[PDB]
Amino acid sequence: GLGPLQIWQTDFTLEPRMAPRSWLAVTVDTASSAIVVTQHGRVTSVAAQHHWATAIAVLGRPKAIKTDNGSCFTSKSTREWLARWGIAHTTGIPGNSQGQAMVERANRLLKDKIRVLAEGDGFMKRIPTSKQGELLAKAMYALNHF
Amino acid sequence: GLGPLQIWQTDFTLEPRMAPRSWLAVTVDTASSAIVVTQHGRVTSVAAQHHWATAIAVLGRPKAIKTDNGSCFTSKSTREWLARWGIAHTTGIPGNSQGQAMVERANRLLKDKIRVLAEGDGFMKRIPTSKQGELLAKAMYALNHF
Repeated sequence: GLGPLQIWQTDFTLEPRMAPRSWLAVTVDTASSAIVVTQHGRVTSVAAQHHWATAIAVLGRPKAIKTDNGSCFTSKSTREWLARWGIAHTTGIPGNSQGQAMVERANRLLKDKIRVLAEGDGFMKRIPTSKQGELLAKAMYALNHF
Repeated sequence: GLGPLQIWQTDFTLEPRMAPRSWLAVTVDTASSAIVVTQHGRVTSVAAQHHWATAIAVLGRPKAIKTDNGSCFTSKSTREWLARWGIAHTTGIPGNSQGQAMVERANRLLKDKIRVLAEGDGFMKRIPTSKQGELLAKAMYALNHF
């Protein structure tokens, strides 16, 4: 077809309202603008692979994934994981000055939606650990479906 | 449009290879045949709402959901959760003799795929707790995407 190329942009971003699993892994599929987000306790190579396992289940396997040069994305372990799946990986140009403003915008929209929803439910600070999962799933829903 | 009506079928099914969170909540969206599955430690009203929160995030909100009369689906708590989302709910006819063979077939396909994938990875009995999540996401992927 002449349709979009299946390229994802992935990034992690800190959200203290979701502590203790405050690191949010966010993937924007650039062909559809669909967002996938998962929560993690630490920013490591394995949290990035667990996030991509879930995004693959939800959006299918991409042709390539663009990330920055965080070490969780360029370690040995993460390059071998992406090679086992046959997914090409680029961190773009060095000083590329971000060829990944989609996931950057997605991160701000996501944090804002989480703040609005949680305050609507009366949580002005950290969201109680047991309510976190349904709220994060409600923020993902709101940003993806109309 | 003249397209399918957005109706889901949901059910729980036991999978000891995924112990201790061996209860699998599985939703088949009947318009697309897409499957959503999440893992749980117990079969309760809250595990059913946590599962539907995730399926809503992944497939959008449905118009109705068909389930059997398990108590986790007909309790007060679960009917109020579905009423907060504005999702209609039916358990079909009493002696309906299952107007939900889609999710029933989906359950068998799912368990078979989990067995094949895990044995391909050398796990002939229970899958090690730390490998469970990526394998369940790999089974979901295999049943949804081509």
